[PDB]
Amino acid sequence: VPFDSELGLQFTELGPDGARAQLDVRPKLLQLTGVVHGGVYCAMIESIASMAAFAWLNSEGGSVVGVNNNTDFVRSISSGMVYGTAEPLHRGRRQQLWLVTITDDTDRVVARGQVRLQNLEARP
Amino acid sequence: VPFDSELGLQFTELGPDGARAQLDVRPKLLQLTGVVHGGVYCAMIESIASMAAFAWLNSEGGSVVGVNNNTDFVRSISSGMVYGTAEPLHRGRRQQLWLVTITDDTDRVVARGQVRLQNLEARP
Ligand SMILES: [Cl-]
Ligand SMILES: [Cl-]
Ligand SMILES: [Cl-]
Ligand SMILES: [Cl-]
Repeated sequence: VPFDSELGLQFTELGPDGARAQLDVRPKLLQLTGVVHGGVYCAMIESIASMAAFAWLNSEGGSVVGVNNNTDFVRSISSGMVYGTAEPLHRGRRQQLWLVTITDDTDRVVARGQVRLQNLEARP
Repeated sequence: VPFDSELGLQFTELGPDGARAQLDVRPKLLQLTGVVHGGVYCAMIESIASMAAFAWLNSEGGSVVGVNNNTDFVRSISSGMVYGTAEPLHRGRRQQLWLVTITDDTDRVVARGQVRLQNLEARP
């Protein structure tokens, strides 16, 4: 996934019930006060949820497209690894809703978000 | 802003009533299927809103911290420039709420989001 490469996002788990991925906080990922740019977490949340959603749909099949990403920012950090896990809230014919929670290396939540996706049909 | 440099985000307007910025969609900003990673728009929305919010607060003053970013994805594109504008929804003592709308080079909306920020006090 191109943008994931820029983030340094690396997946550790991926399947129909969820996904997990991680990245190292680096200086290029910060904002002006030297803490993580919120966009990084929004992006992490989007990636992890979308990959889980695709895995589930294809476990008739098809593709997925994001329609809403709603992220709450909890705690400001400046370095170390962050870790996200996606868990399912709704998985149906038309849409899916996934929760992604990002923690730091002290198991404190730094961000948490929900991603709503549309399922798109495949050619039969 | 370090992460804005990674995005290629360049501001054109910044003041108390809003901000505007723009980036070129490049291959590094794409996801699996060759369209813009939703995270990019999330991040754009976060940056433009936060800078508008900081400008308004300092027009006692202080700093700002994001607490929620809620972005709707509207249209998938693969190239060209995108342009965001922040408009104010609420600006008060404790919090701000900003709307950011992202358009492409045909003036179609590609993403739209609202960012909720906390105002943080300064040393008097
Ligand atoms: Cl994996
Ligand atoms: Cl639908
Ligand atoms: Cl400017
Ligand atoms: Cl508050």
